[PDB]
Amino acid sequence: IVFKVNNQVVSLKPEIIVDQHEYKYPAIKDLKKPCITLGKAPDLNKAYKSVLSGMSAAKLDPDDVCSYLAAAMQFFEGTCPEDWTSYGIVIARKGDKITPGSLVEIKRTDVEGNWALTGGMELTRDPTVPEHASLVGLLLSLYRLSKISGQNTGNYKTNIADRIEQIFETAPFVKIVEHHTLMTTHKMCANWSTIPNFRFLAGTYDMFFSRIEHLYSAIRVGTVVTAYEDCSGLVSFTGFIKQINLTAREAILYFFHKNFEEEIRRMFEPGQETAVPHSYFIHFRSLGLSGKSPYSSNAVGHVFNLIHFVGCYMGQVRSLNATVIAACAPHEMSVLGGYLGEEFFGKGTFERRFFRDEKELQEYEAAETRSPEAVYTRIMMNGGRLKRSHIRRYVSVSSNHQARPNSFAEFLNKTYSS
Amino acid sequence: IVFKVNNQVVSLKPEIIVDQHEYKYPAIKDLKKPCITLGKAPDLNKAYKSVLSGMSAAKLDPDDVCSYLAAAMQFFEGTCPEDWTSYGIVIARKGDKITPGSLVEIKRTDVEGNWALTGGMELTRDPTVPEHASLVGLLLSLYRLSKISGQNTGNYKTNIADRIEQIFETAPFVKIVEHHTLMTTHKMCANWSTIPNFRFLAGTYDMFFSRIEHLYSAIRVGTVVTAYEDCSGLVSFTGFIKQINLTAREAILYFFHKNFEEEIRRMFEPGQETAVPHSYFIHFRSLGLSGKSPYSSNAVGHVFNLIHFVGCYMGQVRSLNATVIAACAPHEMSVLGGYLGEEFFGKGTFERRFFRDEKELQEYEAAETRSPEAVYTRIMMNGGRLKRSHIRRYVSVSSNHQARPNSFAEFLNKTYSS
Amino acid sequence: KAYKSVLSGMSAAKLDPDDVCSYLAAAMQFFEGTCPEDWTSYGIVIARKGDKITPGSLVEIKRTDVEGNWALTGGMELTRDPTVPEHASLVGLLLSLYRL
Repeated sequence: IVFKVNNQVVSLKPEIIVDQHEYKYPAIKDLKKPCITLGKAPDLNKAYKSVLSGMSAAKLDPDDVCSYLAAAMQFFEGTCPEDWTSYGIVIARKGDKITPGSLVEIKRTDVEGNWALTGGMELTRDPTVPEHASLVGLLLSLYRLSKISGQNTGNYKTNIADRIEQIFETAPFVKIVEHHTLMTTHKMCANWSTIPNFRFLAGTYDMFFSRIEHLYSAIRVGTVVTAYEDCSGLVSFTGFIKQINLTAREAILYFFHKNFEEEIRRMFEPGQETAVPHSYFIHFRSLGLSGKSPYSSNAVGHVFNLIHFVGCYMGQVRSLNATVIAACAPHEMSVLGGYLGEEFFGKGTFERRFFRDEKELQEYEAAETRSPEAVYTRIMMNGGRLKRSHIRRYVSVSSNHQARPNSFAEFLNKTYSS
Repeated sequence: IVFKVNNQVVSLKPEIIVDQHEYKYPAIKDLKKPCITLGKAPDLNKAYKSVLSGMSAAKLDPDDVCSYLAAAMQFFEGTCPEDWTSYGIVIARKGDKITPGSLVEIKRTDVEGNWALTGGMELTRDPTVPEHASLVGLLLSLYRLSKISGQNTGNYKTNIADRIEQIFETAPFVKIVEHHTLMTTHKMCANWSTIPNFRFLAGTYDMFFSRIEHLYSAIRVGTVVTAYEDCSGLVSFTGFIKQINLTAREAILYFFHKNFEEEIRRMFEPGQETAVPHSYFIHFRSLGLSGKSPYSSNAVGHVFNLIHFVGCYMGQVRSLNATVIAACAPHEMSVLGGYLGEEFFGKGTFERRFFRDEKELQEYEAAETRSPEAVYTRIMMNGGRLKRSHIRRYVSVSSNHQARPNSFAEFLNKTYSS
Repeated sequence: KAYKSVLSGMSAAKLDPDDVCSYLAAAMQFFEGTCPEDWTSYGIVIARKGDKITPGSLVEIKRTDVEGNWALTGGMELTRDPTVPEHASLVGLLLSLYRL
């Protein structure tokens, strides 16, 4: 922090700025299944009638709903196709029938829930399992609706809600809430996503349904959002590698900036089961074993910006509508993204791979170029400045697109428009 | 100050203009926490029922509301994660639970509050902590809403208030008011932001919740405005360096003007803990000890204008909507900003940082220009006159934007339009 | 405080019988006057000429250590402590409910 200002005599002043985060990682050393604390065990059918009436009445108690969802986990059971171990060995083994309760630890206290029958809706007999499944799915789907809040998302929320309702009103599920009840409860239950126990249970359900196929696997439609939650950065990177046809290692070579270093270390920390198909990691944020995610689009802001800027240059709609992380030097990211997209748009690395004869193969072996070094030199020659063609492509993509409020498309349009 | 005029003889006249501002800095030399006086501790049940009736009836008493919040701030307690030292006060010890009351001293007075009931409510029993916290948040949110008042605010005030209602009607908070009750009280509390004690406590709450995570941390939505309040110049400087991807020191070198000197010294004056993350500095304006902020946009106007002018050149929407400081030579700032924006727009400093094998670093180690000097020379060559291309860029940005009343966008459109 | 509670309850059209009764018994001290002549109600000297008496002086009221809720339910606009008339007007309106 060196600086010199000149008054009548020369004076020196230092600058001061503050930035720091924690970024705790998910792997657990104690090997203790995620734990949630809930109330006294529910009265079976009585908890079902209270919450269903509450649904039609759009009044629900969070603690009671959580206890009902924990009890309903015993209803859903399936045989495990393969032996299952995540972090400390999971108990599930090949061919073993399991419940969702087996995946996480649920802790119950002496205090009993209100289980009140707020709605005038009445059920003469004890409910059947499908009815229970239909309610569990409808309750879980509120979580998804709670997450999808934002500008101009009204018609879209209703469309997903209608899809949710038709799934749970048709077999193997039975219609228990008629129509439009799901939207009205969501109006009163818009911030239910913030509730920790509700998120914990949704993640548990999604983990169980992903591994074990079930008749009521359609319940996952509410809980799909829990998978890879707050890991968009990592998710964007893995797609970027696949779309670009790079080996991931090679892809990092193209990241020519000092800022990427911290992010690359952040997302690739060892010991986290980023490498296991059905591990706790996929639902780590939803489950208790989490912190602010080091894999979020903000935690890896520069890499995320670069990825979608390249995506925009290649016309990837997902990138066009993703929201840019404004803090992480988007302009520099766009320039580098411009060059990388130029390299990757409309070009492929093709080589003859299939031959009629081994001799033919050997002859082909006896016999402008895509490399990180070539790209870096090209950037260096133009002084780290975008080419006119980069700008034209960017503008052509952005303008012929319905630019969303804070999307990359909007950033491109506002930035390069003449 | 010499002037000579000839009116049938030689005449000498002096010219005098007045220009002085105190710009006092926040002092922690007294080693005493900030203090306010308030009325006698209210009846827990009566204060809650009175304010709730008042809210539905849009009638609120400021001294009564302030004492109730001061009573409820004792309820909020949490453990301190790490050792917490203010600038001259040891505010906390690591592993010691603390309250907002531990942050600042409030002195009670023999004057009792009226706690009168404006309309009838259903509640007849003593209130629980959640109810108390839900009301505290709704009351604190009025402060943000009064600040939000201004000349063309569409329905932005209404939507932000709707969010506040949702926060405090969902768990861990309990719903105490029907929807839109906050909007009606806000109409009566449009200038509630001016009240000093209400300002002081809102800052106290925000500081406490920022250091210590709490179940009721969502109360910060009202008090978030107190953070870095009236320090927009400093905040704009920090964003400018990060977006521009330069170090604070390197960035100030490009500021080629005499006027900047006083402002730079003023905002980087030593003895203020800007670098400390949870220092008193972050909420100093809300608590007190500063009649006028030296880090306010007006105090550091020349810097402020140059920063957003560069942002407009780069198409940053925040800069486009920021209100220009007319006094601090905006035209001259815009010219420097055109050149500075020219240097930083569409250009990035790229270096290879990732290589395949350890051997590759040594190979890469074996070996226009972005510098303050090059820009300064480029300006001197054009004699301090904006290039035509600079004017076009400014014009292209302003015309394709919904220019707000006194915004930088409006200044650009009005200044350079043919 | 009791006057404010019952007045709010009156306005809220919801009244708690126990607090209403305690308020009326408490308010009995406000109404006092000298007895014109010697008073023998039923072999008991309730009053003597020139002796100041209240409704409380006629019947002994037993108060238990247990206190009532005296809660605020309805709209009461008094920002100040109530005056004696104010006390008497409420006592009359409450007592008139019996006749209704």
